Amino acid sequence: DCQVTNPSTGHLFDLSSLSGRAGFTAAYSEKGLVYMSICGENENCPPGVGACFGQTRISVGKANKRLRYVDQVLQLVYKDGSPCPSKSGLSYKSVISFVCRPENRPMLISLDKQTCTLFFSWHTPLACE
Repeated sequence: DCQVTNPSTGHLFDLSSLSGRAGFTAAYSEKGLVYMSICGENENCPPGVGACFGQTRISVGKANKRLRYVDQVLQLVYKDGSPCPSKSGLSYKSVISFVCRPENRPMLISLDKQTCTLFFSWHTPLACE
C-alpha cells in the first residue's frame, strides 16, 4: 500500500516496489548514513520508525503510507521523530520527494536545523507520467 493518483489525469503512481523493511540508505555526512524504508518501518530503526540515523538508530520520522501528489512530484512526510537538538520543543521530520527519472538511492539534499527537517530527493522512473 504505497500509491497516489494524479488528480487531473487519473494516472496511478505505485511505489509499492520500493516498500519493505529492508529499505535503503542515504549518505549522511562523511561516512555516516540514514536508514529508511518507503511506506513502512525500517528493520534497522526503532519499531514504527521509517527513517533513522545509522550510528545511533535515533528516529527522524515515524513511517506512514500517506503518499501525496504535488506538482508532478510524489511526496511522503515522516513526522514525530526524535527531539530536535537544534531547537527546543521540535522533533525531527523527514520529507521524501520522488521525481521522475526518464532513466538508485534517495539523497539527503538538505537538513534544515531551524525546523529540524531532513529533505530527501529520489529520482525514479516510478514517478514518471
